[PDB]
Amino acid sequence: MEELTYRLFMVATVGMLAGTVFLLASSREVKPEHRRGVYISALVCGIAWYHYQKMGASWESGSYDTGLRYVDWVLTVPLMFVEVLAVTRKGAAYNEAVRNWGIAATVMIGAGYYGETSAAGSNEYWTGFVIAMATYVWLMRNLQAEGEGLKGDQAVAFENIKNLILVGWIIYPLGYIAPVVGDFDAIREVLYTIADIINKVGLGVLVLQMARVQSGE
Repeated sequence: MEELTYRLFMVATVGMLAGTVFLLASSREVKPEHRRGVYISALVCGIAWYHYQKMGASWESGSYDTGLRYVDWVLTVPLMFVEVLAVTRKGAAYNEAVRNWGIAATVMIGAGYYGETSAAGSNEYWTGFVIAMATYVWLMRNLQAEGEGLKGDQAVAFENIKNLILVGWIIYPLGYIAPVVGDFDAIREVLYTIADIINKVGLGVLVLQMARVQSGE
């Protein structure tokens, strides 16, 4: 399970880079005014590629830095909301949501980190959990409302974006709670790694699909 975790970091590294280059190369098949979300999606995969290389080396060396994961999340999670907003909004409405959802996502990861760097089951741990969980629910409710008014092919394409996040992100708070119910540290690293590949590359592909639909594809 220590070796497995290392192999998975290497598979994630290669998966994230594959997603980055796929999304950059596919960006040309979409019209310029719909490319923003695809570019941001590739940036998310590229940041994760860089971090998974660091997590792999950090793991190998011993003294694994559990903070690398949170540095990756605090950058990529706000950007993942932004890449969705890039295909649902434009102009002032987009900039408003980028700031508001972006700060909320940053607070969620920050509260999580506050709790993570505490003794498990401690007061600090539960404070982090509750603030992050409240912000998570607020963001998922914002995402649900973002679909209202969409029609036909864009409604279907957004439903897929929305449901990948709604279903795919549940593992993160579940992993956080795990250690209070028992000893789950090793499995949590493995599941988070698999989750990050699916969530980051998957969301980029679905945002690309939305931009394709918006481009008349």
